[PDB]
Amino acid sequence: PARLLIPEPRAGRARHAACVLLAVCFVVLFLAPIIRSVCTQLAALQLGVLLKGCCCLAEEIFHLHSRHHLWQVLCSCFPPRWYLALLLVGGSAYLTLSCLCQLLVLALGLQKLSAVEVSELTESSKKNVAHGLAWSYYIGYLKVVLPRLKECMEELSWKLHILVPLGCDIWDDLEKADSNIQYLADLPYKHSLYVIRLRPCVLEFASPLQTLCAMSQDDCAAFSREQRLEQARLFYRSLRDILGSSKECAGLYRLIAYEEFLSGLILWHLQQQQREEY
Amino acid sequence: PARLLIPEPRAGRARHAACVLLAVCFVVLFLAPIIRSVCTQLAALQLGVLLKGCCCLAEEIFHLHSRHHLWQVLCSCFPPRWYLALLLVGGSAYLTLSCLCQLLVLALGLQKLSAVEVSELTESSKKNVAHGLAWSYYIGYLKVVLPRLKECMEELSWKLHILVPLGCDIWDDLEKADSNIQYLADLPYKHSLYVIRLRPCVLEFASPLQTLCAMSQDDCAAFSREQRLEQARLFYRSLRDILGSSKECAGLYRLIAYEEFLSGLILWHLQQQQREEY
Repeated sequence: PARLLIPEPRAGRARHAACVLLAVCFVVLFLAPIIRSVCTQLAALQLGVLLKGCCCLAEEIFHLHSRHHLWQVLCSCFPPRWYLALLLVGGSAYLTLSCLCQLLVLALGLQKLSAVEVSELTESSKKNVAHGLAWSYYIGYLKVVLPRLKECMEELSWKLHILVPLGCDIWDDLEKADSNIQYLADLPYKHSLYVIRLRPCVLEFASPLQTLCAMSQDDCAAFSREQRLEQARLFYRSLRDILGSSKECAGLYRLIAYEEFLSGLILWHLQQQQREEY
Repeated sequence: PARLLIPEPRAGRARHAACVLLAVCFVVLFLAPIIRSVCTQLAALQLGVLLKGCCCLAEEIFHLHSRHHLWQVLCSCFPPRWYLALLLVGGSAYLTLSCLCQLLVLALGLQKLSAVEVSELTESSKKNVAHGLAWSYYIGYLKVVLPRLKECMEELSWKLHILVPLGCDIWDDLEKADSNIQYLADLPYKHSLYVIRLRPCVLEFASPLQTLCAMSQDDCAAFSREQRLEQARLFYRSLRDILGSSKECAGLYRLIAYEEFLSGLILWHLQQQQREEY
């Protein structure tokens, strides 16, 4: 037949190989004050973690109220091995040239990550659902529906509106959630023309958030609600970045993102589109 | 209304902040042989890249014929700044304790990546389409179709077969690509009972590979065919890992993966399932 050739997960034998190499070099060099030199060199390498944490703090200043709400900044900047660095610094002291060396290392950009590390981080994390969901929602639905919609609009004689809720409940129907929404008609693939008490609109939810609604409440695999929020924000970011560079879909859509009535937001978007027409 | 609070891409100001800190410490310490000490310390830090490359080679031994086909191993193990390390080693020499120190660093596992670096690698790469595609194909299609299929099979009086082609062409119809396939009937969401010259089967393609067929030939955004192959392999891996832990779908399916007649593979899978029934 044809035998399948798929890659497998990493067994993790580089760590044991480094351990064996360490034991061999340790026995060869073994065959009393040198451990002081070893520990001082070790603190000299570990001080770069502290300088990297300072630089990470300097970048993560701007996103306190938007991404970290103060403890979440300091918890996320340096790695959680916090008790190692200052302890080894105190063991070495009781130099500044080493700090200058670490700055020269980190500023130039010679710590390129290798291909195996990048591939390991790709195959490791399963929490990258947003990019695949955005590309599936763009290709499978939007690129076919969107060019025909202006033709359907001329046959009925605006642009499509996509709801992006960053919450959880999607099954709230638009006539059921919002009171002022009244259904009008279809366009021959559901397309529900609505009127809000008093403007007409073409409104639809974004489907794959229900996917994110199903990865949480079913709980056959592990997932959390803060992860749902982060993935929904990343999905909106990816769909915005794709459709901003959309070739044929330049003026057929307008994304509407919100969190938690509801119809006044739609009125503000319609008023902003009307003013943008002027 | 409600102002949106979405994160933005990183401006990249930590590098300039490290540069300013370097210039300040450089001016303060400035106010002739010390640069030899600096360069020797720099080679002492850069030797860990060489040891890390040796460990990466030791792990990437096992995947030559399966992932790298010999130059692709050595190109992928160490970072592409190869001319830096040996040159600085030669500039420092013309010690082994530093090698022992680097081994003690890399074996214990104190180089934890921070949260900001992990988030930067998540938001950076757009080539993680496989996990989102697999979860969309599992939730949106399989979890609803698969429990009703045995009821439809009893109403017609086996299990569903999913084709996973790792090639490119999906539009080859099963009566058109394979000659021995004959259509029989449906099951009231297309479900085409087939007979291969001479066994019956329930066969269907996997849909979202056409998504990967559309991200390549349209070419509105950049994508390559080797990336199509790697993403298809990752998609098959993710779908296999999900459906192996599928709760209700434990005996309703069998994935079939291949590359490039075609019907003999289906005969071998049916014969293996028949022998597994015995």
